[PDB]
Amino acid sequence: QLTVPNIPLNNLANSRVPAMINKMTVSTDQNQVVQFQNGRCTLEGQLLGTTPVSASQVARIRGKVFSKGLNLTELDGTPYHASPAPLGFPDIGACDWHVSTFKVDQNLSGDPMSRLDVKQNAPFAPHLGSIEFTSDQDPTGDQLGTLAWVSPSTSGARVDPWKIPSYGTHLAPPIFPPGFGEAIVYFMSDFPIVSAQVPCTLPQEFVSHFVEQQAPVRGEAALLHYVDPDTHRNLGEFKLYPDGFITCVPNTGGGPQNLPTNGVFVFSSWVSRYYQLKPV
Amino acid sequence: LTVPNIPLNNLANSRVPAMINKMTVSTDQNQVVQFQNGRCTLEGQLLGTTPVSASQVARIRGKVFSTASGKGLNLTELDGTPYHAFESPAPLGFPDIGACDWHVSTFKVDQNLSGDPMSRLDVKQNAPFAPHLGSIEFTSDQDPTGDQLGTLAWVSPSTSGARVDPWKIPSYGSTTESTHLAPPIFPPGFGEAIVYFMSDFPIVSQVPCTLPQEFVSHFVEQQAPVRGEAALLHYVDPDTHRNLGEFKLYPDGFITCVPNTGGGPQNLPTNGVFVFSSWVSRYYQLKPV
Ligand SMILES: CC(=O)N[C@@H]1[C@@H](O)[C@H](O[C@@H]2O[C@H](CO)[C@H](O)[C@H](O)[C@H]2O[C@@H]2O[C@@H](C)[C@@H](O)[C@@H](O)[C@@H]2O)[C@@H](CO)O[C@H]1O
Ligand SMILES: CC(=O)N[C@@H]1[C@@H](O)[C@H](O[C@@H]2O[C@H](CO)[C@H](O)[C@H](O)[C@H]2O[C@@H]2O[C@@H](C)[C@@H](O)[C@@H](O)[C@@H]2O)[C@@H](CO)O[C@H]1O
Repeated sequence: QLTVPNIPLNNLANSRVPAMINKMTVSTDQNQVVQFQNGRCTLEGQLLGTTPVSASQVARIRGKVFSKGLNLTELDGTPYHASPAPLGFPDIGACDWHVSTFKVDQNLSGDPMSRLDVKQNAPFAPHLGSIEFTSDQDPTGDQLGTLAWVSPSTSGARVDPWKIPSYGTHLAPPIFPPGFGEAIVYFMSDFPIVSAQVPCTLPQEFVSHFVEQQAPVRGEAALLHYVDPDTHRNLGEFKLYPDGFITCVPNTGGGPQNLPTNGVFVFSSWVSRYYQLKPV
Repeated sequence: LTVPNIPLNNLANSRVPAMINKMTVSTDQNQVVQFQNGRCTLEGQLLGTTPVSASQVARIRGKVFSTASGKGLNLTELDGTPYHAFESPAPLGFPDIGACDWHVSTFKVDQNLSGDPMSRLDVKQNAPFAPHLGSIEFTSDQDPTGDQLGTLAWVSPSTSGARVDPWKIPSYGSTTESTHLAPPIFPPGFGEAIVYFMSDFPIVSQVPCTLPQEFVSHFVEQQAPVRGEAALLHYVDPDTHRNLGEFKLYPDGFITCVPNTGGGPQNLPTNGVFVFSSWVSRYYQLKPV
């Protein structure tokens, strides 16, 4: 039978930035469509987009410096073959990235870190296997690192982390709010954004759970309960869809942002696509 | 009982935020370690400072304080809640790379950020380093204030010519002080050697751990009854399905093999999957690998 991880929300990682989840929310416009490329996995365990398996692959970049830019590789150094980008590549669109890297095969001295400042303008072509950067340091060779922070693409612009990059690209498809009155649940993390939290649609440990289990889909949606692990009380009903995202019906004026963050999702039963949830 | 059905190279280190790139045995196979992260019993009991998620590994959170002699952090758990000094050496996820300077990249939580949002906190493991009592001191070229959350970025020598040995752990107390350490892991005899999972990480002048992080969360998640003295695992090539070697997973939460003379698991491919085979006696005799 399908299961979801027996891990409380506050011990689950974001699948789009290296951070822990600290709350759930729904979008202000509950019809908003998203197309995240990380955190994407079907219930049967099919990875989509650039989604990697481990939380320590999320939003990291590796490549060989050319001088300047990176000729991208997979995170293990093996060749990237022109998926939208290497697995784990960040998907925070329409902003500058600031990526902290080190030289992998190097006897290191001094300060080993370089910060790569990356713009999402014309030379940003990760699908083709390269990006450009500027840096106040002097990185060379095989650089591996992690998205550290983001900032506006142009002066006065705002960063919207609900957007994805233009990779060129075999994108994971958009997610449309399904059914009637349902709102997609977004799992939020603090992250340093110059000029708001970063949303994702599955906690990272849910992605690896589905990859490991390869459970067959036996209905149109899976009803989950979000349970207090001490009193065992059901705190809310949620629907987990085969395409790999979760919805709720938010109480008017409220929603899952009002729930405690130490609850555990538990599979309850397979239900009909239009099963109508108790508002939360 | 199961272990993660995930290839080794897709598993995270439990002591630094990095992926595992190989296994090895220690050069002295009688060496005892006492890592505080990556520690969890097979029944799912976390030990030491070990957290559940790979994105909690080697992170620090606290509130900045200033005195006449400099700045520091009054530590919290990574979610900002009170630190459990009564039962742990430090907040869960706190780094356990001993006897070196740490360089930790942090940002101010709940701050409308402008300019460069990052601070690098340079931390020495000298006298004011008493994380168990709830504070550490740092120097920084930036001006961090308030609630800072961040991740160990790199490590360097404590003194000029010293050498960073990432097999060591910190001294968490200020004195005789009880710090609630996870106990040492002893090679269990009869030629068995502890298996160490290694990652690249920036060390000025690889980092081992004893469980991949996803094994820890797997054990916490299942709360599986331990039904024998050890669990026999096979390390299986996922493309050819061939058994590449036998390993033993002990209830206290570590893995051994018997390494071939001159060799060992460092000579195995790094994309295999561990698979539970059977519960066995603590003295189940392994074929060398
Ligand atoms: C008040 C003012 O003029 N501030 C300027 C900063 O906004 C500039 O930062 C840069 O801002 C652009 C957007 O217009 C873009 O976000 C750049 O990535 C960003 O530069 C980053 O942040 C800077 C503070 C530096 O740390 C730089 O190395 C980073 O790459 C800066 C830089 O142009 O000028 C200020 O005057
Ligand atoms: C002597 C040499 O070849 N290089 C020196 C660096 O090793 C020094 O860095 C500092 O080294 C001490 C060890 O005695 C300790 O590891 C400090 O943490 C380390 O400082 C870090 O690295 C420095 C290079 C700076 O980037 C500093 O901001 C970091 O915090 C430096 C110290 O200025 O002197 C070099 O000559």
